[PDB]
Amino acid sequence: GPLGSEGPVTVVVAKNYNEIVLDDTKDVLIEFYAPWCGHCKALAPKYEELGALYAKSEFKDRVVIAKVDATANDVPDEIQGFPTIKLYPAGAKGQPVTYSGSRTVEDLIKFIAENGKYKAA
Repeated sequence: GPLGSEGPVTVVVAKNYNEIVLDDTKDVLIEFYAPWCGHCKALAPKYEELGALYAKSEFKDRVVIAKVDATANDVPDEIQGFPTIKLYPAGAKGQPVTYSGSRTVEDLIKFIAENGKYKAA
């Protein structure tokens, strides 16, 4: 497949964050991380998994799971720790659902499903 590389979840740089994540055409779940982050290492098996599910199945035209490296790229966003997760719904990108990470796929489903406007579940 042309797009079958490791990264179902759209790794968005700070360059694209305002276009991709801050897009209201779809609900975008963003994860601010660092590659050296042990917390991110616990966020990755959910992110690329759920992200796969979303960006591979019926949601790949809908909610996009995305993530930006908050320490490689200088984000104009707000960090409420070192990493942060923020759901920018397609309708309430002005009041994202700020999170630090539940470390689970379950919560992610529930996340864009309750927090998302599309209710992606």
